[PDB]
Amino acid sequence: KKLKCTVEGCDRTFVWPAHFKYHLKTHRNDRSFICPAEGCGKSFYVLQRLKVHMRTHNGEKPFMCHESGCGKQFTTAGNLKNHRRIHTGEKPFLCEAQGCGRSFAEYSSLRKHLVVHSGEKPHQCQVCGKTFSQSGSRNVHMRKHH
DNA sequence: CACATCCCATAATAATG
DNA sequence: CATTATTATGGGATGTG
Ligand SMILES: [Zn+2]
Ligand SMILES: [Zn+2]
Ligand SMILES: [Zn+2]
Ligand SMILES: [Zn+2]
Ligand SMILES: [Zn+2]
Repeated sequence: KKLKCTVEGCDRTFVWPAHFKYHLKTHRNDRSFICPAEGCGKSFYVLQRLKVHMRTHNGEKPFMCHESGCGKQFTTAGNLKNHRRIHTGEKPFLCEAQGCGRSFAEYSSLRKHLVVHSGEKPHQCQVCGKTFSQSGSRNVHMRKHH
């Protein structure tokens, strides 16, 4: 009755043998799929990730928005699915805070919103020490330094 | 500068051939 | 063994107030 990870602090259990094999590779950092483009040298855990990474070198964007007048092209279906919400107005990711009730178009936009309630500032400036809500805010303060 | 917002890319999960 | 699909994740870039 195996398929429980046995590394020291993990205590996780799996269902599919391939997902189990993936998990073990992350513990070992076993990245056997290497990008052959000159000067890149990045590596990945599975062949699928290398194939998607290649689109950063050959410019393929196979997923197109069919909104009239838009025709924008994206490297993953998931990104196109997010983009389409600017034409549909769908905001399916809802803030479950007590009195907020705000919705968002992207899952990650909700993540960046939850720090407004928690009040945390996870992004730090390595020079001065100021603390920022988002990384982009930290970077425009870095452009003020240099 | 704090945000929401739209764009970009990889990690992890899940299931199938 | 292998491939495919979708979600989860999070940084980059920007325009408003
Ligand atoms: Zn583990
Ligand atoms: Zn590469
Ligand atoms: Zn569009
Ligand atoms: Zn909220
Ligand atoms: Zn600073």
